[PDB]
Amino acid sequence: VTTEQIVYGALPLTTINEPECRAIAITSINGSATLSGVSGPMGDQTDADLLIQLRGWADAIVVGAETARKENYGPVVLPHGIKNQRQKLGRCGLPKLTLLSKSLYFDFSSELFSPDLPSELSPLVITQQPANNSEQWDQRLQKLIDVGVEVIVAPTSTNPLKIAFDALHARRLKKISIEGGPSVYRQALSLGIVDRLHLTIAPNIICPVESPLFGKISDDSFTTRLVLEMLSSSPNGLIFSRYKVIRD
Amino acid sequence: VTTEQIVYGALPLTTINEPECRAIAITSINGSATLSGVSGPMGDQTDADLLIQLRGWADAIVVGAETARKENYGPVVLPHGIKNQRQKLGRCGLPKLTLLSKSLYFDFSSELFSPDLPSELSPLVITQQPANNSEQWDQRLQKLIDVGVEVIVAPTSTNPLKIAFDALHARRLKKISIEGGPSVYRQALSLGIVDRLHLTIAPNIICPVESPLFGKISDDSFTTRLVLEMLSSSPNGLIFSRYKVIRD
Repeated sequence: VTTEQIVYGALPLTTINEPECRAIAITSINGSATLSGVSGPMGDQTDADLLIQLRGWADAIVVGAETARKENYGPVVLPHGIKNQRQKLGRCGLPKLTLLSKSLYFDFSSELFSPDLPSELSPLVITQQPANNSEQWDQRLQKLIDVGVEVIVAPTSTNPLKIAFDALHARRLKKISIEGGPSVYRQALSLGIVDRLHLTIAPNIICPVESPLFGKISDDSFTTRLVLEMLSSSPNGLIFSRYKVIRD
Repeated sequence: VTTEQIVYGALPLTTINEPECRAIAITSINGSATLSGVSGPMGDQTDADLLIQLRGWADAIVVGAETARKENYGPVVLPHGIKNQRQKLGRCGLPKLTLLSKSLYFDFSSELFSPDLPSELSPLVITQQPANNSEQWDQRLQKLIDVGVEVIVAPTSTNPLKIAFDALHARRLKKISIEGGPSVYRQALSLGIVDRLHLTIAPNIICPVESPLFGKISDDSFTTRLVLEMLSSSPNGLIFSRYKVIRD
C-alpha cells in the first residue's frame, strides 16, 4: 500500500474535477494530537510522505497559524515529480498555503514572510476584526501588508473557516487539505465541510491527553460516523486510515 | 484475519505457559471509550467475538464494577467449542470474573449475585477498606458475604489492581484480561503490568470526549510507546490492533 494509493485510490470520478475537502491528522491511540506540544515526533517517514502526497493532491492547504508555527512550517515544497505531474495536468505547481490567525502574530524571520518570496509561495492569511480593539493586531496587520502578504479580515460575526473555504473556492481552489489545528478540525467538522479524513494513529499512549484531537472547546458538542475506506501501517507501527465523513 | 489470529498468532512460546496480562478496549478515533455513556454501541459483531476469543485465552478477567454494570455484564459464558478446547488443555472451563469495586454497590437481581450461582461463575470482588467509614459499605460487604461472594478487602494504603493481580496469581490464574474501566486501564499501565493491548478503533468521532480512553484522573501523568503487532478491520470499518506494551 503506497501513499499514492491512500490519497488517490479506491475513489469515484469525484477526483476528475469535483471540489473536495480533506482533513489530515495524527493522534496517539488515546486521542492526543501532540506529544511534548508537537505532532512531528509522533510521525515517521511514511507519515511525512503521506502529508506531501496529500499536498500534491491539494489546491490549497488550510492550517491554524499556531500549528504552522509549532510544526516549523515554511514555504510549501513538493517533489520535482509531483509538481511536474501537476503542471502537465494544468494545475498550479504548488498548493496555496492558507493560514488562519486571529492574533496575526507571525515570525517574520520565516521565509514565508520575506517580501521577495514568490507569490505562489506567499500564504493567504485569514483573520477576523477583533471584537474589542487591539493595537497589536492593527500593527501586525500593517506589518503583513508591508511585506506584501494577502490578508482577508473576516467580520467579527463570521466563521473564519467558512470564510477561508469561500475565499479559496472563489479562487478556483477546489481540493482543500486541512492540516489542522484541533480547533480547526473541530470548526470544519461542525460546519460539515470535511468530506474525508486521513488519520494516522501513532503507536503511543499520552496521559493526560495533551491536546484533544478535535479540540477542547466544548461549546458545541457533536458526534459523527465514518466509513473506513483505506487501512494500512508503516514499519514503525503507525496506522494510516482514510475515512469518508458522513453528513447529517 | 480471524479473531483467533488476533489473540493467538504471531507470538513466541510465552503462550506455552508464561503469565501474561492484556488490556482490551474500544475507542472512538478521537479517544472516547464511550458513546452515550457506554462502549457496546461502538462495537460490532467482530469486536464482540474478539472479546469472547480473548476471554477464551484468559484465566481471569479484571474489570471495574461500574463498567461491568454499564455494559450489562453477567456470568461469563464461552462457546461450547472454546470451553472444550480449554478443558482438554487442562484449564478451567471459564475464566474467573474479577470485579473491582470501591463502593461495593451491586445489582443483586443479577445472576452474578444469586446465592446458588455455581462457584466458577461467582465473581471475585476486590475492594478497599474505606479511609473514612461508610456504613453503606459495611452493609454491602455483608450482603455480598450473605450471598456467598468472595470479597478481598485491600488495605486503605494499597493499590487494588496490584492486589487483584496478586490474588489471581496466588490462585494460579496466569493469563489476565483487563476489560477495562478507563481508570482500570490507567492504574494498570502506570503499574506497568500490561504486556499487550487489544484496541478496537471505531469509525466515529465523539466531541467532547465523553470518557478519555485511559482516564481523566490526571494525578500522575505518563506516556509510553507501543509496538504494533497485528492490524485488521471489520466490514463495518472497525480497526482491530494488537500492540506490545514497552516497559521503561
